[PDB]
Amino acid sequence: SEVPQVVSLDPTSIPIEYNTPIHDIKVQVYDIKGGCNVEEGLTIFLVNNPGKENGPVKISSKVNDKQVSEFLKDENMEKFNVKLGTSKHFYMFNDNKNSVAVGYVGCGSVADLSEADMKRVVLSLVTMLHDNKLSKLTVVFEINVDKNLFRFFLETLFYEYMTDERFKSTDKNVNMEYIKHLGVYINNADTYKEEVEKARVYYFGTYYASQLIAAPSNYCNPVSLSNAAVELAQKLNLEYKILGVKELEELKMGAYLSVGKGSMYPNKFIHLTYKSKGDVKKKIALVGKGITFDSGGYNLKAAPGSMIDLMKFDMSGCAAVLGCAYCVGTLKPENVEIHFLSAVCENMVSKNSYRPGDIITASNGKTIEVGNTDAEGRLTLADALVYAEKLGVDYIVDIATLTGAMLYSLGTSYAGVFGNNEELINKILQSSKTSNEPVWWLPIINEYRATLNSKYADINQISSSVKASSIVASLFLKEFVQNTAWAHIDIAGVSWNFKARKPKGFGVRLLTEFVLN
Amino acid sequence: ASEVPQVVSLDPTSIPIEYNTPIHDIKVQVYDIKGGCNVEEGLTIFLVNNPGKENGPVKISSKVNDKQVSEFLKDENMEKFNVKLGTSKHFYMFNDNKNSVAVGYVGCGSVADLSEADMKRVVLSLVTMLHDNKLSKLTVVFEINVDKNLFRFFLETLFYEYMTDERFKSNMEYIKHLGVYINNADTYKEEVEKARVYYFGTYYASQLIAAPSNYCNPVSLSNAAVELAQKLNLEYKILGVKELEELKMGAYLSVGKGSMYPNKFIHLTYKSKGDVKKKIALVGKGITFDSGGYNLKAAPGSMIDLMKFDMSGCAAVLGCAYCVGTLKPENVEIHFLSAVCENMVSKNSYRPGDIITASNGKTIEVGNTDAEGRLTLADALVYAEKLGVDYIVDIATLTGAMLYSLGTSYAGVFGNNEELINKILQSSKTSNEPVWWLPIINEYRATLNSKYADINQISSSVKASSIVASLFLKEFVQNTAWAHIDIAGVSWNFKARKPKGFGVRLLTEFVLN
Amino acid sequence: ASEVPQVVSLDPTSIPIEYNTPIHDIKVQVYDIKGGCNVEEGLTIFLVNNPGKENGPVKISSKVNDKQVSEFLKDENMEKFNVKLGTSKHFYMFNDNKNSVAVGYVGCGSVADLSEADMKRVVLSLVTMLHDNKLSKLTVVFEINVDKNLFRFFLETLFYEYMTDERFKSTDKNVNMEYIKHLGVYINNADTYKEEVEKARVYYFGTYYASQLIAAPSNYCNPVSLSNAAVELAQKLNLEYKILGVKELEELKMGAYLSVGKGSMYPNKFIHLTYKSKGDVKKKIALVGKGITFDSGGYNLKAAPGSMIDLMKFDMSGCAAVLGCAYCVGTLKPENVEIHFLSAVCENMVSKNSYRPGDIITASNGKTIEVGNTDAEGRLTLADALVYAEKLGVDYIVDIATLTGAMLYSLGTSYAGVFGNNEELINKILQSSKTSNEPVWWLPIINEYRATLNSKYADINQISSSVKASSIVASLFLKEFVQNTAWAHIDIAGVSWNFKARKPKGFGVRLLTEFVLND
Ligand SMILES: CC(C)(C)C(=O)N[C@@H](C(=O)NO)c1ccc(-c2ccsc2)cc1
Ligand SMILES: CC(C)(C)C(=O)N[C@@H](C(=O)NO)c1ccc(-c2ccsc2)cc1
Ligand SMILES: CC(C)(C)C(=O)N[C@@H](C(=O)NO)c1ccc(-c2ccsc2)cc1
Ligand SMILES: [Zn+2]
Ligand SMILES: [Zn+2]
Ligand SMILES: [Zn+2]
Ligand SMILES: [Zn+2]
Ligand SMILES: [Zn+2]
Ligand SMILES: [Zn+2]
Repeated sequence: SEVPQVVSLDPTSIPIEYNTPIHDIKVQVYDIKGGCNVEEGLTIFLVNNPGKENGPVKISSKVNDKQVSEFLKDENMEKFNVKLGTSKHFYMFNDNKNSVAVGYVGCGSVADLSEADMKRVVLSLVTMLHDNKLSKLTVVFEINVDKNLFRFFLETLFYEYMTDERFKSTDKNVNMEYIKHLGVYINNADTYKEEVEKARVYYFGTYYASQLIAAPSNYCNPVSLSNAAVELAQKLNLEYKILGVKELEELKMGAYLSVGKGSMYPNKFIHLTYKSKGDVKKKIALVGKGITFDSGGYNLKAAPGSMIDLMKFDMSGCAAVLGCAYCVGTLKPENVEIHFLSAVCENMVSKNSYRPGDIITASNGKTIEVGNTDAEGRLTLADALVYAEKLGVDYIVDIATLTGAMLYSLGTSYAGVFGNNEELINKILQSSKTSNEPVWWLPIINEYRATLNSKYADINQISSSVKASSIVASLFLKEFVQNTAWAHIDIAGVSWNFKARKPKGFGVRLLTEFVLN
Repeated sequence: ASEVPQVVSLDPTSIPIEYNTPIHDIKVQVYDIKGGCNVEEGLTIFLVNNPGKENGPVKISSKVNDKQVSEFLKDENMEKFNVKLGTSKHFYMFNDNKNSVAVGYVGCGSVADLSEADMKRVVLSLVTMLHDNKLSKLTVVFEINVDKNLFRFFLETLFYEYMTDERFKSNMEYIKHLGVYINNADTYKEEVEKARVYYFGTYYASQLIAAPSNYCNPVSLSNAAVELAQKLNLEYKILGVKELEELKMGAYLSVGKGSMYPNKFIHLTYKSKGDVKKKIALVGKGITFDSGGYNLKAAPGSMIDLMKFDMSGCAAVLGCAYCVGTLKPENVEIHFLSAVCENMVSKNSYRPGDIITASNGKTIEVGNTDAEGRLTLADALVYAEKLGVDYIVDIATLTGAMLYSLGTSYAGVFGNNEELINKILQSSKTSNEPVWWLPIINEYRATLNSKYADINQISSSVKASSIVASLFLKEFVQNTAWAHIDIAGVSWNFKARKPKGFGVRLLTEFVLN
Repeated sequence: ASEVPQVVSLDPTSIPIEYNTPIHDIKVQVYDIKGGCNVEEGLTIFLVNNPGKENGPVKISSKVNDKQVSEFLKDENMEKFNVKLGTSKHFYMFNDNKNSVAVGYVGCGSVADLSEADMKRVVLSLVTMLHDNKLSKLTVVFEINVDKNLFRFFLETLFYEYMTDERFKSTDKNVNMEYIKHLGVYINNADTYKEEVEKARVYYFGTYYASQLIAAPSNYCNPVSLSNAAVELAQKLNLEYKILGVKELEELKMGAYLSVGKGSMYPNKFIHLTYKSKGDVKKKIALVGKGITFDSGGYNLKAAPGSMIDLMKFDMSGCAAVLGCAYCVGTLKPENVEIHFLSAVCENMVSKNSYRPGDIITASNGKTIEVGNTDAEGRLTLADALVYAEKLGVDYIVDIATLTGAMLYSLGTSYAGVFGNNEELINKILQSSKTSNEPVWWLPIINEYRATLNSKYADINQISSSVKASSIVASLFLKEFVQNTAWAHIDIAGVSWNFKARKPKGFGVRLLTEFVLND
């Protein structure tokens, strides 16, 4: 629990915001058939025009105000169009002779919006929220969205609206004011009301993950991260267990322990557990890669394009699992038992570091020839997977920033899923659809297995020949699951939002939807 | 035929092609294994596995009609050997009639069902024995389980790997007979002559790919296509620069500008005798050498000495033309297309930054002259859609990034129509040429928005270049089902230093079934 | 024996060493061909060639004491097979006693004088016949002309290549691992070749022992665990031994060697083994091996493409060769000679405690050295070892080291390079290269390059500025630490590791031993 320091100025904990401004927003949902009351703050209409590309804007909703209705006549709205992402502000007086702000956001010509489309809309909406001190936002849905897309709108709204200022000091935004009320007008609102607080849960789980990832490696280290996981578990009444080095040694986790050797921080294996009250139908282990900083070790990330300064993100997998733990522990699903696992450590350069060429022994007794110390993720998951299987679960799903090759195969939008079981894979893909976090199925090609044959050890860590890293890595991991349905989600490409310079918190909602449904 | 230009009189003016191979002279018999085996001639090899027992002992179950070989095959002798996938042994001995025979086995592992990767290992081990064999007959006994497709794969692979390409050259002899013992022999007999056709289609494509760029150029390759068309009685047409200019194929012609060889657009057509119920266009990338242009392949690992293989897509299509023109399917009309050129460095070459206009009217800003494949394909695809076909399938050594996604075994397929993709995937299964469905991610499309042209050729940032390329090609197919097979990673067999002729059997199964 | 420091309790604390190998269980019998060949159980392989006629037909000229086998192996039956170098075939037949026997041949080409490289091709073919076949015996019939040395080389290579290192296998041990118990050899003038058999078995293990050390990863083979293994070897051979630690190294003022090791968690250990004859000593020799148990490069980290930092466990190959030579010498026990076996062992790591590029360090002979590259550490450790060596007062100093990557561009992977300050000694190394069949080539120490080692602040630069001819410059540097003693330097950076087979060669063991013995 005691975070070691080099100097007294070194942080001893991760700053974490639980009570966010988003949580102080009173969210009300009304049915659109009763007409919209425009009284205060900003009222935004979500409007589209099916068929006609860049077609005119029309407000079909009934507006419980004479003046505002007249303003929003088709004659006045004709000049503006519905191009996806477009937004305009309006200013007028209502029946009460009060000034009020109104606007709209263009949702395009398609009848149904995709994942990227809805995010575009939310991002336009957020630009209306920034640099404008408002106390209330009202959103009127004049497009068709199902419950999962509606929930996604809210989660995305909350996430993008929220600004992380934990590490700001002399440069806090002096104009940072959040709305206190959120009104939503939608058709058949009763069915959507339950999606509100689910979205706020999904929002924080994601933002919590984001907070851990964005936290630099001097704040977020194996000790502080495991201390944080404990605190979360305590707040959620989850059972928790943190495995220290001596316990890890008894479990003979040589692959995991070797990776952490060069670090000033002791390895910490995180093990949280949720169990439903009553009969457990499904037991699930979620495994997240928890490298708090990845320098590459003696295979130092020195080559152009290696992006060593991003490598605080190499615990994004762990963060996803902890975010999921928040969501699951909050929403309390029935008939499941969930283990949240992460072999957390740091990959550093030291006199004590493991070397290229070292042969190390995993907890399942397999000897491993280390070909590249910067392929340290699969080493820690190997021992984590053996641990997961010993729990006697039905499903093991690991999530990890494992291979840079994902940027060349799927890019920055879709994560890859590999596995040994088609049913689990389809459950993952299904959860991908309902969580609106895109995943694509990639193959474990067995012809490459021979390239992991070692002359001296039981198996090679990395291949040579084969340059298909994501597949070879999946081949390696498969060797540490003997007979359990297993899947592997490589989020190396999608975890960090390069354009926005922040984490996505990718995987929290995906893993939660998998566990819940 | 066109006169291929020369720099010096020693420059070759055609691609040497072998049509009649020793493989075609092999007489193939298929016997049912239930009746026991005859072993009086040549080389006999047993395909053996041991389920459950990894690297377990060899055990031969078949009864053989020779006492001398029966003693050799007894369990106490054979258990000295093991069934590790690819492991083989063979011994020479006299049989009952005092004739010299050779007897052995190839291990097939401990898994009862072989993948095509496993089967290729087995065949390779077999071929190695054949390359040191002078006997006239090989007999293969399947003490394993294979379905009709995998058995046809076994024969195709055997024929292909057995054959050695000696065209450019200035201990063994080819067998005259092949015997097969296998359960339910009658139902496999129809796969033999299909395997012999698939073999040559694959091997012919292989000859074109392996043909160096001084032998195989746009003129000589198009000449060969014509000669293939003439032998198969296919309709054919070669479009030269003048008619390509009139068709306004600015993208295609821009790539060729810097070459001493004029661009040649290959168009072969197979039309069935009966009514036509499906029209297909098959499009193959045909770069006879890819230097990279002014974006020269100079970086470490760019493997410029390999780039004679950049017309592998074209070879696959032409090899498919052979199989289709030979097997003569019904109710179908197939167009075999290839915009052939050479990508070179010259005073006349297209430049990075040049804005060029495709035949469909779109202007393209060239960001990288080494992304030349998609430019040629763009005009090819515009040509194909004007034919009014139900399906357009293109196949191309398009993006090196395939090595980082699927690697050297699996090709990637992208497309705009789920039905066509599933048909490709189904064809991958029955042809045993592995292919994986990859996505065309629409969120990346914005990276192709040019400041000045209608569209960018490449992205500046995206990194997912195989998908970005697919998005580029997609822009030139307006309302036809279209799929794109990227064979950049799978075309060349790096370990064996030769082509695979990948795609011939895949495409043929697609049009046949 | 020192205690090996651990970071975690799962860190290994010794090198696993296999002394009693299955090769040592093989009984070898040598017969004269004049008596005829008996063919029974196991595998009987004829080594045949056909002079002049490339890929000519196989002919078996040896007498075979079996009518059935003789009939099978008659000219008319063999002419369908050819003698292409490396070709092999298996035969099956019943002999005069109605027992089934296995026979065959390995083609030895169309040249009567087989080179050491072509002989390795023959042995590898023969080994492929041994693998995946549970045999109790192998018989070899030499129908080619080989001298005593090449015959011994055949046996050494057979033993070495047949052997399979499974020390680090856990779940992936080969279940079908079974070795012959008997080896028969038929050859003309057999009584003259018999003396080579045990010599070959000794040379095999000396070579195989070195290979085990080299192949051992750096978490197993570190300076403490390696010096410990040297102690154990000396104890089994009754060699004198002394392991010098940091304290005594400091007293001896070995600043160059010590600075290399500063960055490691493992303390420096200087190995000193000694063999002395019971007879009057007539010549004294020191053998010096480079002993970097892992070479990360230091602050000049190996991060450049093609630097193969994952191979860097090999960087104690020189030390391994010397220790392998110690085994052979302590076993064969040469007379009238005193041999010192030396290695300044350490690990070149990156650390707050590491030595830095630009550092100026003082060697044990008082020479100050300016460090231009932390990855040029071998010659620093050797500098102090060479000074130490000459203080012993010996006749010859020979060092062996994986020193410079440039060797791959000069001699490649087959020939080692030898440099020196004495012609007579160099000729003897070249002579031992011939009689051991470990290829070495004489390379010059070009004095004109010496000026590029002129330091502005120190007495001498570690590395050159101009040059690029690293192997020669490094030799120039080393020469500065040998005042008045015959000295030779064997660079084995190119030949140490077998890249195709992914294993060490144990190169240098036989070479050094032949050098010790043949004088
Ligand atoms: C360096 C290589 C090819 C071995 C690799 O795949 N590295 C992983 C890694 O360091 N795993 O521990 C890697 C490299 C880069 C990234 C990455 C992802 C988004 S930007 C950089 C992610 C993983
Ligand atoms: C260099 C880049 C990213 C533009 C690319 O994908 N180039 C293609 C190409 O030259 N298309 O015309 C490319 C690069 C390398 C290969 C390749 C495949 C196996 S080895 C090299 C294949 C295609
Ligand atoms: C790079 C240079 C010139 C300093 C050099 O010779 N380096 C040595 C070395 O690191 N000595 O400590 C070196 C580099 C590479 C090799 C090598 C040999 C086979 S693969 C790499 C061997 C020695
Ligand atoms: Zn890494
Ligand atoms: Zn990592
Ligand atoms: Zn190109
Ligand atoms: Zn190309
Ligand atoms: Zn070095
Ligand atoms: Zn070194």
